[PDB]
Amino acid sequence: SGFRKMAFPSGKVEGCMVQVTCGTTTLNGLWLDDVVYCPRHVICTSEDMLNPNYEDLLIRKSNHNFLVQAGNVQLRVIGHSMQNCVLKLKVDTANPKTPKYKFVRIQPGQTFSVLACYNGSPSGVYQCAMRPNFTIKGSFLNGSCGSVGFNIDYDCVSFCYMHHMELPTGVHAGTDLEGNFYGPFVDRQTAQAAGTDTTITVNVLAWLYAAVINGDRWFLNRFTTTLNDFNLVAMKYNYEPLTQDHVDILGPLSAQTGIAVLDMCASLKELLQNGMNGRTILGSALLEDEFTPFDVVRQCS
Amino acid sequence: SGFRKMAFPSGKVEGCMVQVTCGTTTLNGLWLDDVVYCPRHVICTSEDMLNPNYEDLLIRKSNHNFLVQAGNVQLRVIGHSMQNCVLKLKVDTANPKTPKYKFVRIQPGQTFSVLACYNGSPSGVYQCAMRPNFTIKGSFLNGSCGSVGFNIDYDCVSFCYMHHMELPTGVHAGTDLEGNFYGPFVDRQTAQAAGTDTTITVNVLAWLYAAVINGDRWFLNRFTTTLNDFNLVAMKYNYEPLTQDHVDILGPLSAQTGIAVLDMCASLKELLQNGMNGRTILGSALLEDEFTPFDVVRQCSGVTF
Ligand SMILES: *[C@H]([C@H](C[C@H]1CCCO1)NC(=O)[C@H](CC(C)C)NC(=O)[C@H](Cc1ccc(F)cc1)NC(=O)OCc1ccccc1)[C@@H]1CCOC1=O
Ligand SMILES: *[C@H]([C@H](C[C@H]1CCCO1)NC(=O)[C@H](CC(C)C)NC(=O)[C@H](Cc1ccc(F)cc1)NC(=O)OCc1ccccc1)[C@@H]1CCOC1=O
Ligand SMILES: [Cl-]
Repeated sequence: SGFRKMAFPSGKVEGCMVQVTCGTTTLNGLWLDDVVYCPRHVICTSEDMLNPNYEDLLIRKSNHNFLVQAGNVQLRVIGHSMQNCVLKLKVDTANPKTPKYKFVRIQPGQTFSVLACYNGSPSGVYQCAMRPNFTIKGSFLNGSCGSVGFNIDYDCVSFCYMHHMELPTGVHAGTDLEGNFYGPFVDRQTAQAAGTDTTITVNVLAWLYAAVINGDRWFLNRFTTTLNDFNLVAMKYNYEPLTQDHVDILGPLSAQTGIAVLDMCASLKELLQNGMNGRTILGSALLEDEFTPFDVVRQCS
Repeated sequence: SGFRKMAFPSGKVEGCMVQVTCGTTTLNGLWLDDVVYCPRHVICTSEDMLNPNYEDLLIRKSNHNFLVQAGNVQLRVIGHSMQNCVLKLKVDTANPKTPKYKFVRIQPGQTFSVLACYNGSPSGVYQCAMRPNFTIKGSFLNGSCGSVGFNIDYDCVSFCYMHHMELPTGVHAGTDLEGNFYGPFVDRQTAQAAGTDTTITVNVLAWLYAAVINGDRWFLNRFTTTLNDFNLVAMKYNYEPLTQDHVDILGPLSAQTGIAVLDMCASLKELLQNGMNGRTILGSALLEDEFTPFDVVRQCSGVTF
């Protein structure tokens, strides 16, 4: 028993992390096979940060303008291209530590592990979720760009996030590993703001199911709700709409606990109305929304 | 910016995890140099559960009674011995992925990363604190015994915890890597309970400093307190006493934020007496106590390993 913010073991990703330098900019890259992936803004100058033309900046680079260090060894760059907002540097050595891997673009509400890195070296690992407004609430300092987010469900690393920017509210934006930003953000320092964030309702319900699996029932009640009525109430607390897809996804947890999904929805409605009245759920005094239904099954069974 | 419950990168420890089987019991072992460490109760039967005589149970075992698998490779056990509550299996091959390491016993209030493993395979990593009552609030399922906890200093892994058991409240107990239990627990299935827990005051203060560094300031006030006066409040609310050592350790954070410890203590006292009045701090509605002062410095300054 127990329930923790549990990341994937980071070793398979640690072996891929390198340092990339161009000009006076140093950040992290991801060395997979003979390709190093990193944010294209490594080629930005101090005067290129508002309206860089990355095509024009890149055509002026030679392979030797990119310094790539893997531990104490310099990797020789033998080619480069850009794919959306990511730079792909061909190197003359395939990484002998490359794990089985794929690139996946995730949807809001999905969770993943982040390996925060500086100068190509890992500093720590933590769990994150893609927020409904397409930001992530990470923990990142200067030099952390190029750090990646990933899952490792079945010995295969699924890379889903690479870190590019910090908005003034202290939250973070980045791309998938094909270089497409999550959300409407651009890799320019022009003023940008995330939409109002909302709570990931299906994840809160998954976590309430985890609480019952771990033996806690105090928040249940004798009521049910229609899906329509639940959504009318929940949206008044800035919760995301719950879809029939979400209801279907919660079927397994509902089956394991004997609590119908719409009965859990009635419990959540009352929790929003009442608060926790000095109690806690799974060690929290708030409704946690960064555990997916899949995460709960992974950790509780 | 931002602040997360952050574990150490686990790669150095993943390469040490193996599966150990004796009879019908399978659990995890830690393979370092030419020794595999695991809980001594791996030699227990379903009828040795309650009142085992480990000295007696171990004499009947031969090296081949212990099946050690590292991935798909079976390691040949060439000797065995027991140190306190841990079994040491000497194998004929040194682990080529052995990192720089040492065994360290931690103190209550100190934090560490847990690598949860099943069948010798690492499955997840998370950060824990050793509670004042010497339990840890882990997340563990069947087959997780022998999972380990660790810190990293400067490329040196400090192993501090091995998982042994789950108590009826769902919290967990284990040993250091020399087989000494943390807390008043024994490795047999007799009735046992965790004592009343308390809150790690110095860690709460560290986390309040992290909040201030991240722009959360609503709880600051003009007041200061004395160590004596605060500890009277601390005792009243089941908080651990604050010592001068704790004040000294928070010194860096006091200087960096401009809030003296006893200044922050007045903030904490008010939070205890009044609560948080509907507000949150760093995304929590509770006073968080599983970040040490060093954890806050490490995360907010970007230390790497
Ligand atoms: C990674 C770094 C992100 C790190 C820094 C702290 C945690 O994450 N990336 C950058 O700094 C980005 C570089 C550009 C893409 C060229 N820029 C940003 O993240 C900026 C930071 C910023 C914020 C506010 C400012 F007024 C000026 C700069 N974010 C940004 O521009 O948001 C848009 C915006 C909103 C509102 C007003 C103005 C702008 C790095 C970079 C180099 O090496 C690394 O590791
Ligand atoms: C590891 C496993 C611990 C795992 C199990 C879930 C998460 O952690 N270890 C064991 O099961 C221990 C084996 C003994 C040391 C011989 N036993 C316990 O942990 C017991 C389980 C238990 C819990 C609650 C109970 F009510 C009864 C039994 N804990 C315990 O003994 O608590 C004391 C007690 C209190 C009240 C009544 C009776 C006893 C393992 C085991 C084998 O392989 C693994 O991975
Ligand atoms: Cl997804």
